[PDB]
Parts: sequence; C-alpha cells; structure tokens
Amino acid sequence: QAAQSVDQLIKARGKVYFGVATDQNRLTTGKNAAIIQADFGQVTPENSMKWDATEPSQGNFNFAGADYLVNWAQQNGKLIRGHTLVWHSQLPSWVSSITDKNTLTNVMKNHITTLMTRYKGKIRAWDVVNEAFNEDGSLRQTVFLNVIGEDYIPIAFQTARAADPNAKLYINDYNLDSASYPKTQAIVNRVKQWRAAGVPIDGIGSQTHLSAGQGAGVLQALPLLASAGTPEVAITELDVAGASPTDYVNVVNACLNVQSCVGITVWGVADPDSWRASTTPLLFDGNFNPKPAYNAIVQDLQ
Ligand SMILES: O[C@@H]1[C@@H](O)[C@H](O[C@@H]2CO[C@H](O)[C@H](O)[C@H]2O)OC[C@H]1O
Repeated sequence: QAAQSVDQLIKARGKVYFGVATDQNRLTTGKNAAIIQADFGQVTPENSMKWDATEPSQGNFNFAGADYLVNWAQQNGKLIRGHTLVWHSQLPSWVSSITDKNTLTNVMKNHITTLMTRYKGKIRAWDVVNEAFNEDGSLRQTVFLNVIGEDYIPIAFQTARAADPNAKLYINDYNLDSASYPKTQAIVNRVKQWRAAGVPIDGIGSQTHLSAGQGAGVLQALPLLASAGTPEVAITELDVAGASPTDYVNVVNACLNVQSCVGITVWGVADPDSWRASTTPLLFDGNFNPKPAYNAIVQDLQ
C-alpha cells in the first residue's frame, strides 16, 4: 500500500471515488486487499458478475464470487460498480442459441432483474449494456440486436431501473478516447436520443484501455461524452500500455475538468495480474510497489 491514497485525494478534489477492478482470486493473494483498503474507495468485479459466471445454466445462478466481492466491499466501506449485465462476450452458449424474440427478451430481463435484486441498494452503479457499438458508430450485431432488435437497449435499461431504482445505470464502451473518433460521436448522439425517449441512462462509461500517448485525447473526448446530457460519466477500466505518467495524469485531469465525471476505476492492481500484463499498464509493479504513474497521480491531485 502507498502512503498517499489516490481515492482520498480525489475525494478531496470533489469526486466520488478512485477505484480498481478485483475479485476473490486477487483479494486472497499478495497485497491486493491491503492496497485496496488503503488507496482505493471503489471496486468493480473483474469477472465474478458477468453472465458466464452468474448464470452458467439458465435459471441456475451462482453468486459465490460475486457475493465474496460485495461482502468484502461492504465490510471495508468500498463502493461497488456492477459489471456487466448485457454483453456479447463471456456469454453462455444457451443464451446465444436462442433465436426467438420473446424468449431472449424474457431471458435478458430475468438475468438483469435477478442480479440487481440480489444486491439491491448495495450497488452504486451498474454497467447495464457493455460494448454495444461498432467502431463506425453503428450498433454491434450481437445476438441481442439480431434477435430482439435495437429495442433491447431501452428494454435493458427500463428493466434495470425497475430492479434497483437506487443504482446509476451505465452504458459502457471502449475507444471513446478521441473526440474526433466516429464511435465517440455516435454513442453521444444515441444516448441523447434514448434519454429523450425516456430511457434511464444515468451514465456513459468510458473503458479507456489506452496505448501509449492516447491520454492526451481524453481531455477532449470526456467533455464530448458529457455533452450527451447524462447526469454522470466515468472512466471505468483505465490502463495504459507503458504506464506513462503523462497518459495517466492526462486521464485524471480530464475527469477533474468534467463536472459530471464522478470518478475513475483502474483495471487491476499489479502489472503481472493485468489482462494486458505484457504492457505493464497498471499503477503497481510485480513487487506491489507504487509506480511513477501512481506517484504522479498523487502529486497531481494534491
Ligand atoms: O480478467 C479479464 C478481464 O480483465 C477482462 O475484462 C473485460 C475486458 O474487455 C472489456 O473491457 C470488458 O468490459 C471487461 O470486463 O475480461 C477477460 C478476463 O480474462
């Protein structure tokens, strides 16, 4: 654990939190638990709340991993961001095998309702729909879109709101890092349209999985995302190939500069445990020691 907490410091700057992705496998090993307890104030389940883990077989839910994280979070006063309710990846074959509109709709609604109800009132925000956009801005042709149609998004959000009116509902996606990129402009326009039709989209989550030097563009991208009018926006899965302090500080400043940005979540704790470990993209090294990027963030927030 680092002496200076980025969560404490960002809270002092007026934001809600600075957190990290984690799960039982991390909390039970190394110094992950201690680091999170001391330097972060929010956690997102890296995998335990996804569809393949929670509903491997239809109507047969498994909350072992999810319960571990939620309980640990509550016991340690950490906020929680539910991830991911509707997504084409890490999706059971029984779901993708469905071709009937009514069937898939009910299946999707039940999945959403079951997970959110179990943790009702305990989750600050949920990534209801994940990666629904193609790079050109068109909607990704997933089983949900192909079988239910474009209305699957409004349906997912309306269902989520009814399940837990306390949680902030997000649509999450990547490559929303540049203001001139098609995808960024498209999600803004679509979210503007959906909210206008009454869809309860409370926030846009920008994964922010960057490569070296892409932090600079976020300074203009985040404000653009905020222009969609959602009450909230957030950096949800931050990591940067190379872990340059320049990229990290730029992303933090982008959030500080955007009134509606509630916080930042970095996608993991130590480099070797990153899903992109070959790019040592996190804030702590294999020795669980703070990297130059962590200190740079601290210095920027003070
Ligand atoms: O442990 C990794 C996770 O980190 C990874 O997370 C996904 C990555 O793709 C998207 O960003 C999605 O929103 C995240 O949940 O998923 C694979 C798993 O092995």
